[PDB]
Amino acid sequence: PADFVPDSVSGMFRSHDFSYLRLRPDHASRPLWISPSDGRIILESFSPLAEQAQDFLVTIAEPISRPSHIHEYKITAYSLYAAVSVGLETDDIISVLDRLSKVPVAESIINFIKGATISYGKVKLVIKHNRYFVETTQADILQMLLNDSVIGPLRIDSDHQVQPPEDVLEREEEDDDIDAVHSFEIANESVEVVKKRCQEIDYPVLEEYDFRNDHRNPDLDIDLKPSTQIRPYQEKSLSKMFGNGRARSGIIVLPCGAGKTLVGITAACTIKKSVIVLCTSSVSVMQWRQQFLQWCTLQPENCAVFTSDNKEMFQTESGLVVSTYSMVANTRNRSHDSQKVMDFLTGREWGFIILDEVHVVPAAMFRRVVSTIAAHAKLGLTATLVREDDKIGDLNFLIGPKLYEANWMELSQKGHIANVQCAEVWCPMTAEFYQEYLRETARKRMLLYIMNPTKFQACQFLIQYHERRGDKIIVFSDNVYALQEYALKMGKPFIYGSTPQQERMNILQNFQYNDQINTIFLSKVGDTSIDLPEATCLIQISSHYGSRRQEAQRLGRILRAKRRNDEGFNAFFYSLVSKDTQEMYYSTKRQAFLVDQGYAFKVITHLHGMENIPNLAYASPRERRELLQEVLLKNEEA
DNA sequence: ATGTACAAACACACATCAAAGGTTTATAGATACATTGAAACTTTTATATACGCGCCTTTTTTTTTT
Repeated sequence: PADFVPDSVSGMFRSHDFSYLRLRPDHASRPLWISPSDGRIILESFSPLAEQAQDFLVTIAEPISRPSHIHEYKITAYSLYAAVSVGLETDDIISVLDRLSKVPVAESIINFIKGATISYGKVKLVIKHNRYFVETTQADILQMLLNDSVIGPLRIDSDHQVQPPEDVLEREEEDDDIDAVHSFEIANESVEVVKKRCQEIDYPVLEEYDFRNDHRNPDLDIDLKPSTQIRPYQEKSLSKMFGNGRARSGIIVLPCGAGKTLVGITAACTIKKSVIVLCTSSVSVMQWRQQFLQWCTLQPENCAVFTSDNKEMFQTESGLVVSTYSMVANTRNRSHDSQKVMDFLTGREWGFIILDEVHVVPAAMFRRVVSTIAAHAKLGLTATLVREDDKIGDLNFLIGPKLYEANWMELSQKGHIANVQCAEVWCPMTAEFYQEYLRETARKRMLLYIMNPTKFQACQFLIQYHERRGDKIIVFSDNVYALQEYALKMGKPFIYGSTPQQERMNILQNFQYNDQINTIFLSKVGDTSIDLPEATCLIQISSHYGSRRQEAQRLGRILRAKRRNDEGFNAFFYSLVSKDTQEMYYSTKRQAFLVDQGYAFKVITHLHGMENIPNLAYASPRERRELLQEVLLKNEEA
């Protein structure tokens, strides 16, 4: 509602029917011919020079970049919406498609492309010279201010004001769209629904949140601080929040943890206003304050963070703020002095708000921040946008769709993010558990899946292989119930939820730079803390449907957060896939976007040498049939 | 429809901190011997003088067995 779904929907514009091709225009003109109606991308015989052409292709659709002449392409509806930042000559892309009119030129698609170039940069929501107003700016969304009632009748005929930009400032459209068809000064009351009304009245309107163009502020408790540096993937995001008129903001999809505070530093530094920051959990947040927050540009003293047990200095500093949603994303609240903090900052006209990895966060709890801050601008930072909660209003119509993707196979040609060759070992199955798996019921069937004799024979082989060629391991699995049994039946450490803080320390200290106790297991809450800077030998064993997304996201921090820049980087991933079992199809459906990312995958049902393992307990299958007798228990508890 | 493993509050059961105190003992006060050198102390005598007292020495009296 306030936000819009439009941030997780790539792979579109595929305009082609049972008779798509028109009289091949590019048939004669063969310098370049992408799939037009689709928006697909394909080179032409009068034109093979590719590498420099990365950017032009970046404007449209999805490639196949292990393609030879070129990679693939596609149309994208909101994709043109993103392109407005440059906002170049619209027909030029069509003019570029002029040669690329491969079939008879799909003017309809071209119009669709002209349409594909309709919204972004054609935004419409008024603003005024140190205030906000009820007008509109570009053709794509112009009326998204003027004809309105929360933007038009919620646009107030006030003439013009920077100093007069405050009383109203039908709430602060300080982040209004492109502005000023006759712009009626914006008010102070009711856009918390406008953001909902927007797509409700479906205005593809390009929000704009300025750098100094709202003098409801003698611009407030920030200031520019640029000390930072840049790896090859920054600047676009930074200038991505400028546009036309006055500045703006948006949403960006990233493998996070890359000093994303630093990019957060800039835009906040570049508005000098009131801003707050948010992260998941005192479980999660502390990987932020002090190894990647001070090599940067901020003074050492200001901010406060709040848990009323992990509390700070509140009622104290005029400067900026930082908190957690789930803290107040709920009627959860520890010390009523929280409501000594709650009321203002909630009610406070924050210039900007920072939300981070809201991906897992549900509307059923995510709407609180929507109902909490309503800051004049917002930060969009999560893991993945194609989702399971693909529901109606994603945070876009609040902030925007994804602004910057990542880049993996050919920009990382500046910085190698950990060359991957994924492995899935296709271990067959025995009916012995499986027979009563044919007798099972609700997901307590899946426990039987965990009862596979094959995992063991391979499990050590993985440990053996890794150390037979001598590189240490990081493993992935689930369902601790017996997976914990696996651990100290693997000769390897056990890790489990519902665990005291004390014991968490003994895991790493005489363990990291040592070279002997070189194996690890993972829980379902421990993954919410950290992964080692070591052992990119990545082995999946056990997972679970739906979690697949975050499970796949869970795999992310290992490699992408790594940045070392060697020649090859012979790194690999591995996984356990017990054959003839309920999940692998869903795992293939999980695999369905594995090499989507270009980070590839190779399969081995059996390698050269899996059986080389003589230390496996249950070497003969009667212990595996002893296992059957233990296999009963929990599934006889079940 | 439909509730379930999973992890955030939210106030609390759990491991920790800290004041108090018997007991031990160097550690020191005070202690009782251990040293020794040092000066305050002893001896002749004879010599008469003019004493006693006890002891040299002896005269007179005093007391058991055949």
